[PDB]
Amino acid sequence: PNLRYPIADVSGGIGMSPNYRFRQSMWIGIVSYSGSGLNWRVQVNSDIFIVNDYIHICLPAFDGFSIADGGDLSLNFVTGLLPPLLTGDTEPAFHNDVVTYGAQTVAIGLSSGGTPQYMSKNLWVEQWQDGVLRLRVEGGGSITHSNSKWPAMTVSYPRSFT
Amino acid sequence: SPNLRYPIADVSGGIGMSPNYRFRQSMWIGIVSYSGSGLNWRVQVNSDIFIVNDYIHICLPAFDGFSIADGGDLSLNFVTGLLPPLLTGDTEPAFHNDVVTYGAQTVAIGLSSGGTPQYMSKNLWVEQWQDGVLRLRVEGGGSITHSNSKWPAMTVSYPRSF
Amino acid sequence: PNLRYPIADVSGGIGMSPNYRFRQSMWIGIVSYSGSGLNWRVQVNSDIFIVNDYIHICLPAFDGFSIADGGDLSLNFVTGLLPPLLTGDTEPAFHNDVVTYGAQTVAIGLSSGGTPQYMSKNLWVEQWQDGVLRLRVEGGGSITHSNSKWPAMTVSYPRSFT
Ligand SMILES: [Mg+2]
Repeated sequence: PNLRYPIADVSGGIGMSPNYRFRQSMWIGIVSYSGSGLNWRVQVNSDIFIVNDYIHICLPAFDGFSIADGGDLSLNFVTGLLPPLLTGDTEPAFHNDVVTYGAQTVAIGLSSGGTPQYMSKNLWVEQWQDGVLRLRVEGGGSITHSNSKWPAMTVSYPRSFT
Repeated sequence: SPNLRYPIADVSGGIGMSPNYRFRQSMWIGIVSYSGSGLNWRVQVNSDIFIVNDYIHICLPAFDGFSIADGGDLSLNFVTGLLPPLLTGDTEPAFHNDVVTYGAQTVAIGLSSGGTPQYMSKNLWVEQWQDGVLRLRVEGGGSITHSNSKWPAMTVSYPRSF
Repeated sequence: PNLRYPIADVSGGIGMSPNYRFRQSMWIGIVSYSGSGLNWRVQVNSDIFIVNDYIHICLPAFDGFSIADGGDLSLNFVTGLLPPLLTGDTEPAFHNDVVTYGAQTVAIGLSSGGTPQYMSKNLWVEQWQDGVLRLRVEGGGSITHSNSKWPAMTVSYPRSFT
């Protein structure tokens, strides 16, 4: 009775819960783009890894339509999480604070049917709100285009525990 | 308890993990300085800091600077600007003042002379912390003639000394 | 008490093993590229950091030969790890599962001796098998080239504890 997760009984002694150390799950769900009046969505099947106090969302490559210079990519965790994971388990340790967390470069191929031109855009975790994770995608300039080829992207942040 | 050692701690009467170890948020409002090949400038930024388990994350926002070299150093002066009770020493890496190539990543920097930026794909990493100044190396990707630089948001992470 | 790593005796109390919190080592070893009939290898000296349930492999910049549009970059951990680290210490928590983990942008300079053109490629941890870590490198298009200039790249993933 004397132990509190992530401290746990490990082979009759005091150890660290294996579940805290590593948990794998999956999100089959919708990624939505919105920017300067452009809107579209695509389905992705993504692995999720939860390791110590961090969650990692491993988005695969996907194809979308036009994007703006700056815009938002939103992951809807309200549906699609593999049980027993719940929407609440994707809440950041900074809750619904607005942040600039895990900012990275992502190269997106812009085209209108032909050979894509790759733009180096800037992506970060901005805000989680009621199960929707909003990622800012901006910078790198733009070209006229009708289609976007997105790379595989890993999105990571510290996960709520209270 | 006298018989527990941080980060192990009393958590609602039992043996648990200190919440402060699991998540601690702070802020740095301070000076980022660029130096390369005789070029020198500085800019003030507001940045969230998140300490999670044995890692520190410094979430730099987008900022604008002046000319950069093919290779150069970006320095974050943590001697001042940290929100109390966080102290300069709390930013020291677990590798102390070793010279490293840690967390190497792509950073796209927009170079211009006032007009539309050309983005160069540069290579950034944590190289050395010394006396409260974190030095990041920024090199590669080639260059153009320019007088202004548009820097992306960049998250700087590394293992924190204990 | 009966303590189970990473829970350990510290200073007479129940604490967290310093070994679990931070360990620094090195891999001096052979990185091999394979793609579309192209094959070559390079030697690298890389720092390794193990921090909580993560390993970080800090590859330095290196020069290679021709790459394909898509290919594998493989790290041979069977030899080259600094004692007391062993090959098994590099096994992922997802063991030998095929994954798309830690996907990121990497800019590689392609040339035939002259001025490099930088391609934004997409790199991820794909599979560890019998001491060999296989990273996928694809996307971003290509040009005709005989030489590749690779940036410093840090690759990280959760490490097995079983
Ligand atoms: Mg293959």
